[PDB]
Amino acid sequence: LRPKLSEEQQRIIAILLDAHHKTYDPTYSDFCQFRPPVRVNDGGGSVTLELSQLSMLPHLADLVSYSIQKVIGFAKMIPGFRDLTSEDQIVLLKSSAIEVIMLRSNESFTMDDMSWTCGNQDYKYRVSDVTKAGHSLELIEPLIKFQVGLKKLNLHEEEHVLLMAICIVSPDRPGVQDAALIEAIQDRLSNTLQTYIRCRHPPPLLYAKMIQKLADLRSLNEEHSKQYRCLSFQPECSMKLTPLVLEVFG
Ligand SMILES: CCC(CC)(c1ccc(/C=C/C(O)(C(F)(F)F)C(F)(F)F)c(C)c1)c1ccc(-c2ccc(CC(=O)O)c(F)c2)c(C)c1
Repeated sequence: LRPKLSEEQQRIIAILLDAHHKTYDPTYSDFCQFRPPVRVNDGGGSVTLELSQLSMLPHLADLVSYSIQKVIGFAKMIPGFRDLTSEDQIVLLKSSAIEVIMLRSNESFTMDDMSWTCGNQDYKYRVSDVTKAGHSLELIEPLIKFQVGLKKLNLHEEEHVLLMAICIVSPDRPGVQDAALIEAIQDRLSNTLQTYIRCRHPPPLLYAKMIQKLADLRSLNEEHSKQYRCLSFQPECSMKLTPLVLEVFG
């Protein structure tokens, strides 16, 4: 059965698309305002050398801190998000931040050479750039695999904005107080996404693949948290981060 999208579901999609268009820059025009990327010789991928230099950390921390601010703005526009207590809103944003960033970064990701391409060679990011920020292969290798699998879904922008919203409004995040309200908000979004796929996505299982990507994001989130903790132990690391990054991941 292929029910039509209701007037409410149409309204939810239009709000999320408008929210995304106002909070995501496909021209990466603010990147010149971040602390500059610095790339040093690290062919071997030496953990000791990367931790001693963290050459790409100020730039990548700025990239993530900037994206968190945009995610905060996007979330405020999600239907029902403002009905939650401020406490539940902050818990949801903090716990989903890196996951949402991983979804948002897919637009700049290219399979032509397996990089996030955001302009000239300066704003072109590969596996080596993430390792230069103090992260290790247990995160970056499944991260590239995630980016490819996600890119291959060829998501409509409507499905992309619904997936980010569903990711943020998750009742199974630790520290949430009103899980039932969060679940009702998420179910309204999930039903919108499911209805949308069934009547707008042409042939040739997409919904189940999108749900699996959400489970993949949980694994990546946990590994990122473990890696951020190691990184935070490096002396003088806090100056290479930002106050927002310190709060969200600390
Ligand atoms: C460089 C790869 C990646 C992939 C998701 C990334 C960037 C930083 C970190 C790691 C972060 C940190 O752990 C750090 F700094 F400590 F090492 C922490 F989370 F704590 F900050 C990680 C794992 C991945 C990234 C993120 C956002 C954008 C990206 C794409 C597009 C846009 C434009 C827009 O959103 O409007 C954008 F701002 C950013 C781009 C192009 C790449």
